[PDB]
Amino acid sequence: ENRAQVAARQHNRKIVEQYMHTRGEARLKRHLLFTEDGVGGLWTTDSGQPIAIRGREKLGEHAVWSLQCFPDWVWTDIQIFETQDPNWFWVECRGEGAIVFPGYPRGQYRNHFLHSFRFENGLIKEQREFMNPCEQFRSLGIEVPEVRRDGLPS
Amino acid sequence: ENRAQVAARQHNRKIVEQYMHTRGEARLKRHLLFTEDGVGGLWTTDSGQPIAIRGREKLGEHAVWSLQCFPDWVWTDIQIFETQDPNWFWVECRGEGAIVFPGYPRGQYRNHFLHSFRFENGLIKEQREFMNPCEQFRSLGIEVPEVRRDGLPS
Ligand SMILES: O=C(c1ccc(OCCN2CCCCC2)cc1)c1c(-c2ccc(O)cc2)sc2cc(O)ccc12
Ligand SMILES: O=C(c1ccc(OCCN2CCCCC2)cc1)c1c(-c2ccc(O)cc2)sc2cc(O)ccc12
Repeated sequence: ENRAQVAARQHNRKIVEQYMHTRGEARLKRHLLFTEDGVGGLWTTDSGQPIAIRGREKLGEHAVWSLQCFPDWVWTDIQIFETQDPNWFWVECRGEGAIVFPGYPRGQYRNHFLHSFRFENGLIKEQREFMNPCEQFRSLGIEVPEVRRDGLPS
Repeated sequence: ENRAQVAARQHNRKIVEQYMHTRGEARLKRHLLFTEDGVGGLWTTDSGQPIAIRGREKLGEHAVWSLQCFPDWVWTDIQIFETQDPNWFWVECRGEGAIVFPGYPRGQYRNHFLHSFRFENGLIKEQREFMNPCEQFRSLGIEVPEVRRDGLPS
């Protein structure tokens, strides 16, 4: 059992590293790192509900959209965390690039991210990214509300 | 080396468990889980800058404010992740409780959280919590902006 777990963790880490380093046109093939029913998405949005992209066909379509709306995106400062579950990794990183959203001015978007990767049979079954949406609001020119801090100790 | 790493990870895990289960008046003593120069705080805020509380004395003072502002806070759905670093843990969980911020109506706040715990010599050197601030805005009656999604594939 231990040999199987160690083997799974070392392979899975290679997939996480490949995912994090996928840039440019190679993003069009990143759905091949997922299971056929694999899910990937953004868990932190304005609405409070995740934007989850389900299955390889939809994952490949999102990649096409992502090459237009995040054309030069890169992950930086990547720190990969293995866990006690050989099939579950976390990654802390930053991301940055142009943001080209329909109906908004072209901007520059930078944020801090956490990613969760869960594996099944050597491929990603579930990828989730978590960030602070206020920074994406700022990149799009959307006003961010401010919590009033006068009564809070500082 | 392996003996020392295994011992560190087992002890540190117990501290993470104790931290996550601390509620009520026991919150007043939770700063004793930190190093004298330990830091804890919220890394995801409206301003984009962390709210970091530095040093055991200030951590103890924030606990007094925390018991006023979040009088019945509970962490739920706790999943603790050990990592390859025996001194670094991540936690995925939910949190809920009344929110009683100065000058806002009393609310009920629920959110999903990620926590990072870094240890030094048996105590927490750095705790950081990450969430979606839009859910805290909702709990305070603050309007959340909406990204227009008409041009995005759905
Ligand atoms: O910026 C995004 C977004 C960014 C990345 C996403 O997923 C990243 C993970 N990735 C998805 C498939 C490929 C591999 C994993 C999802 C939404 C937002 C949106 C989006 C983008 C494209 C699309 O077709 C539908 C909705 S909508 C939105 C609202 C917000 O408040 C914040 C971000 C957003
Ligand atoms: O909700 C918080 C907040 C909550 C928890 C925080 O820290 C958590 C860690 N802390 C130290 C270690 C032990 C546990 C408490 C910090 C800010 C926000 C604020 C706060 C609360 C109390 C205070 O005295 C000063 C500022 S201000 C603010 C603005 C936002 O956009 C979001 C949250 C907030």
